[PDB]
Amino acid sequence: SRRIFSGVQPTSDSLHLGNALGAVAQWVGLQDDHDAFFCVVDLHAITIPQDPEALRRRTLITAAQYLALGIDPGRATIFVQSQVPAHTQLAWVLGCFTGFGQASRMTTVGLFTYPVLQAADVLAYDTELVPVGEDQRQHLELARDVAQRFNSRFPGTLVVPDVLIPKMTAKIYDLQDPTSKMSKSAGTDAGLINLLDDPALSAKKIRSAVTDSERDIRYDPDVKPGVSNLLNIQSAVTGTDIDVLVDGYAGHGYGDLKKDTAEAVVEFVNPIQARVDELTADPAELEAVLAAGAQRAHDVASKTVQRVYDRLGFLL
Amino acid sequence: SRRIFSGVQPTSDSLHLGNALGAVAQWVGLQDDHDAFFCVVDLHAITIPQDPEALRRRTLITAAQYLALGIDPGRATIFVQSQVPAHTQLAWVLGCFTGFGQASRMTTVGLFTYPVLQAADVLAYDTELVPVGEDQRQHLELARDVAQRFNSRFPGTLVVPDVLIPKMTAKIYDLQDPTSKMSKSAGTDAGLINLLDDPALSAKKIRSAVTDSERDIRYDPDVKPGVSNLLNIQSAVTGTDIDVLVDGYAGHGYGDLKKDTAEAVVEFVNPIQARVDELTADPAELEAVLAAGAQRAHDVASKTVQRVYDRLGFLL
Repeated sequence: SRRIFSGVQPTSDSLHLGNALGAVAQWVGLQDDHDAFFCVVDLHAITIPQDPEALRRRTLITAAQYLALGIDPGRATIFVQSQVPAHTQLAWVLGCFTGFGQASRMTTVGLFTYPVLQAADVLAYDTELVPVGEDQRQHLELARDVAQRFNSRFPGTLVVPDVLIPKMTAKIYDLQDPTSKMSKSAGTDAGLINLLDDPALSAKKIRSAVTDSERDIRYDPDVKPGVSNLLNIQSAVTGTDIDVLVDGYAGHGYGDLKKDTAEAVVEFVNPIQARVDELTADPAELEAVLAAGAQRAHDVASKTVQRVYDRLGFLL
Repeated sequence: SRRIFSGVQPTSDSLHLGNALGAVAQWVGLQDDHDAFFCVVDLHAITIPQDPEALRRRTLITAAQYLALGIDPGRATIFVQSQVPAHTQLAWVLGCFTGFGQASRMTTVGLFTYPVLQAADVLAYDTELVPVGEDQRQHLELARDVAQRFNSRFPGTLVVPDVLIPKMTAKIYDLQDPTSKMSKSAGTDAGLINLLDDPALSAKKIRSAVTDSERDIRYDPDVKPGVSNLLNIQSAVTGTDIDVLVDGYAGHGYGDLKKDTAEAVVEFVNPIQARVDELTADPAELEAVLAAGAQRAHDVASKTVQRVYDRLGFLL
């Protein structure tokens, strides 16, 4: 069954290249031979104030981007976190097995406890493997630790998930500060590429990318971060290996690298936007997928909850 | 409708006189003209490690004590907290609106966040009034504060509950240290009266109660705590006012006060134990009450959750 689980918060109008190439692309590669649950984690979004109309719209558009990036509702389950009560039930239980300092080392209560709800999200589905960036790994180790601690009291109750770190070419960096992960956290969106942004706008950002002064196209993330990061992106978006690109770039300057990467990104995001636009305009397809997904997610997660509750001694 | 909500944790084999006279007796007095929900809050119990078999047994026996103390399943809803998923769903939402310091001023995550789940327990039922001792009031003020804060963003979503403080003759103190609330927290159970303990054992504890050196039967909680506390108990258990007892005690010594209170307590707990014993031996009656209660609790609380979710902007 090789069950996997992952998700993204519906906190903006668009995923960026970090999400698409460093998470969803991994999901797409897994869904053929793994039983996959892909979640829009709206409960996590409200740890900061959310506009209600935008929250609902972004929930749908995050799911739509999953489909547009190749997530296949005939092979995977896509669902909205808040529609499955078991997430919060398990999160309460898991919080009772999570040390306070353990969570402090990870402000409102929700901001403090959301790693525990993240653990719940995964453990609720008997998840065997979780694709995650090496920088959001520490949250998963908490999930693994709490699961092991619960299982030591109550043997065999929870699956302890393995961490799936993507290839290093899945790490995408900010184009204006390429020592930093591409993140919505950036000052401006000048170094960030949103999937659903005007493709010409994103191309301009790529042409503007900070490089170095060596004028040597060579992959070395910690000596040439901007040059290396541009190589990551072009490879990940076209499929061409970094070897083939670097060899085809001997003698070339950085201008050639920027133009090519921009063009490849443009050809990447254009079909995505077409699919999202159709899923937004005709929303019955998406809502059917999310409804089927919630029903199947509920069927799995509620049994996990009943098993956990049974072991704790709750009256059923 | 005048809806009320209250509950007790199933953390021991017996409620004590503090619970029976300072909480459940208030509930019994309310259930005739208030729509009442009385909860066995098993989710709170697992903030400390629980033996599974004991947890299940105490859940049932806490409900049985509700019935034996006069809670009427034809007039009130009695249910087990863990059986109603909405408690944890609302608790997650409320935690996102609860300041960290606000909860710190109230260790595992569960120990830290349980005031938020307590707020959820109440607010989930559109509770108009909560009976509580003046010493567990501060938890309810958090519930009221979080409700007001949520309602300021989302007007009219949650009922803000009024606090029902019982008469001061509902405060029951430890018999060995009568400056302290009767609490399971005591060093020994020497100063604590469990409802289901051997009645002769409880009588002995009352005869042993710490008094004073004045040899004057007079109600004054902060000058004569042991003498006053014994007067509380005898009154609350027989219905006789403290005036009638104190006047009938002029010229009397403390020995007479102790004997009388012990006898009255014995006549109080004997019928309770008979009812609990029958509810334990024939458990189908109790389980039917809890099943009906969970169904009605779910019907109310899930609508509160859907309303809260709708206002936040979650996709339904």
